[PDB]
Amino acid sequence: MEMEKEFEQIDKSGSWAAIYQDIRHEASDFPSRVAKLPKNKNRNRYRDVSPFDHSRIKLHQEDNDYINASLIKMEEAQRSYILTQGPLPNTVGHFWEMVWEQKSRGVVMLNRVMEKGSLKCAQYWPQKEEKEMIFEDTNLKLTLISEDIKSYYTVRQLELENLTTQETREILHFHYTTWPDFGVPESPASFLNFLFKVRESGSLSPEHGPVVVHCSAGIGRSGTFCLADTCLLLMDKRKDPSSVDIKKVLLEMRKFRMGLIQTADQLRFSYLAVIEGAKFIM
Ligand SMILES: CCC(=O)Nc1nc(C)cs1
Ligand SMILES: CCC(=O)Nc1nc(C)cs1
Ligand SMILES: CCC(=O)Nc1nc(C)cs1
Repeated sequence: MEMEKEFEQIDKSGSWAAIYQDIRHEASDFPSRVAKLPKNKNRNRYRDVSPFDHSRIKLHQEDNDYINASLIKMEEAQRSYILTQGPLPNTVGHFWEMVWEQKSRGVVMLNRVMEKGSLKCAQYWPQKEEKEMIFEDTNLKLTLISEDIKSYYTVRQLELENLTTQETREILHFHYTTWPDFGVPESPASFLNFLFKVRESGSLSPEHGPVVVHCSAGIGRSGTFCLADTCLLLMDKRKDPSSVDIKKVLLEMRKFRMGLIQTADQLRFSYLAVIEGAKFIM
């Protein structure tokens, strides 16, 4: 079926939970043996969210190459994304090592450091120009260059230096700051505006490594971001845009990381975002 009318048909019939459970039942199951090794317990935020072995990002290190991060490679859309958990106190250096080694331009953050009164990720970037951060375990230096605070999101320019080689690179930090503590946003307008700002920066384009996107677990809000982006790109590429099937695209993405889209409300919000976004594109 088309999307917008499939949408009203699920709303009128109140069957979002049943649609979402079907997706959960059909989703791929691949091994995640490296994630479950005992030496990696303090590298995982949640025991039930792990990268598959076949698609995990490897750190260029011989001691321990593990990080909770997955490469989502979308063949028809010609887009790739790295989806990862919010960094932990003992993985902030690994996180920036990955950004460096994978040649990413942008980092997309969809959570606040504290939500619901608890810490959802480490404070992994510097908040003042004159107070830079050094990660001694991976030999990187990170400096805040500029910050632009808007009503729904903040964009930061960061400098990442590889202290071994003295090479430097500019990284863009796109921080969506207004996702509610509970539920999903009422309108997708600010989320779409944010997606378009990431696109306009070059951070999603083939001349760079894959964008790094995270929330707390790296599957819920993060899944919503890449699912909406890929569906809108396919609608621009194909002769028949009504042939884009959001459930099929989501199941393809779940071949590369488990659990993408965590609730039926997140599924409905993803439909809403793609529907509204397709009208603005034209
Ligand atoms: C330094 C040890 C190590 O894992 N080096 C690697 N280089 C590449 C390119 C992959 S792993
Ligand atoms: C303030 C940092 C910032 O917004 N940098 C951007 N560069 C481009 C190219 C778009 S936004
Ligand atoms: C389970 C998610 C869900 O049913 N959301 C809905 N929101 C409206 C407005 C109708 S159904």
